Amino acid sequence: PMNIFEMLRIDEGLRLKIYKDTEGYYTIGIGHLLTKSPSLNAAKSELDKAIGRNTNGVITKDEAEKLFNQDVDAAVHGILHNAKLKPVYDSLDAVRRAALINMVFQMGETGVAGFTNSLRMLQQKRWDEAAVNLAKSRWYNQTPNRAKRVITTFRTGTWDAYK
Amino acid sequence: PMNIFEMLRIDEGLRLKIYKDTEGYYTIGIGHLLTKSPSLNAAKSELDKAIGRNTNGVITKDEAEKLFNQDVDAAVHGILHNAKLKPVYDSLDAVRRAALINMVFQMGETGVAGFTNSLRMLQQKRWDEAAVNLAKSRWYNQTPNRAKRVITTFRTGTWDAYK
Ligand SMILES: [Cu+2]
Repeated sequence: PMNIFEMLRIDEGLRLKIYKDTEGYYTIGIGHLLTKSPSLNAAKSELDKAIGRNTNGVITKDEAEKLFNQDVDAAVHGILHNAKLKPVYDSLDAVRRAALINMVFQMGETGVAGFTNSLRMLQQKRWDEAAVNLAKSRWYNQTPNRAKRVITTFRTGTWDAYK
Repeated sequence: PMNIFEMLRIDEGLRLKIYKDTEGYYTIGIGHLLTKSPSLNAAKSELDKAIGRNTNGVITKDEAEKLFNQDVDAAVHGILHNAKLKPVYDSLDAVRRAALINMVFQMGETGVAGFTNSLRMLQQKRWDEAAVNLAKSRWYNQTPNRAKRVITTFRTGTWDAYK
């Protein structure tokens, strides 16, 4: 069925070969930034560290999956030790928790924490209201396809936007 | 619509009023231990500090999910800081991760960590072997129905045991 992995797989892609994101940054797997450096070798260097193997620049689904888990773990962990985020997160239902995790995964804990108002409405289950507000963000402006999916997940509490 | 929440709801129940678990400790929601004390007052008091109101020992589904989310947070967080658990955790696909969480929710991080040989089989993705091994545990012997569900989840990587 549906889960944070399938959801993020859809939003971030899944690639077994190093590629440039939309800032030209080297990335692999499911939206995993290797480095800002423009050097391809620095990128494979960081890759080999992360995977534990001389990969040249290609990995396996399994390696991409393990990588992904470590990244999600880091998003979740960041939510748990952030006192702005943990209470909204825990107030949420299972489907909407995945939405929040998505945001932290994309822009990081500190950033998602910057959404003070939306976070309130969400914790207060002001669903429609939250969706409207989030839509005005710079986040939506920069990645509207992805944002509307996340946003609509917040409104409905279903996986409708990924099915 | 299947997730860790639906999974543990089934395994542990979802109760909206305080009740005694096996061992007669006061409990609510999804196997949420309130207090070991024999006073129903003490149980209500703890309950009111957790939810944010005077409940009289009755909560809503949302509220019970809030509580469930806090217990789940604790399980994963515990896994994240456990050298014996995190690497197996990260080797697992999402469905299988919920199975591991399930186990930690039931018996505790330290307990699950005891399954040294079964975890290794899990990590190495030796599913049939892991399943065969886990069945020979005391856990299986004590709660064979729930355990077989969890075990079958590890064996297949699907939700079929809960449908
Ligand atoms: Cu921690």
